[PDB]
Amino acid sequence: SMEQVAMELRLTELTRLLRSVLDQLQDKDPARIFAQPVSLKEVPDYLDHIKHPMDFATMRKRLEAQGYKNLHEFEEDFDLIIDNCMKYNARDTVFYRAAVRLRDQGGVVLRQARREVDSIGLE
Repeated sequence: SMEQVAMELRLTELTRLLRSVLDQLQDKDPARIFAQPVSLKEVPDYLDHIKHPMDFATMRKRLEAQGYKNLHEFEEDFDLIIDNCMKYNARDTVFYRAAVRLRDQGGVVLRQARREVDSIGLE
């Protein structure tokens, strides 16, 4: 149907905007601490601690499959990256501090992304 196609175009448009958002957020992680999933070979007990691991590579895979239906779903995954890290790692670590800086700088980006999604009507 034509309606289905129009909905699919909206999803494609949203995916384009979220790809831009994801690139901007990942730029705020210059150490690439959050670039890849935590390795279960190197941290064998990780899943005992963290029930829903997340990272930028995994978000990017879901994004390119157009798997984010709205900005909220995207933000949920981004918050997992930060929140998982701030639980597993202590305050005095380079990991925790990187997450704090990513959250603070990323908030700025996500603030304007929400305006753009609402404004252009992408969800």
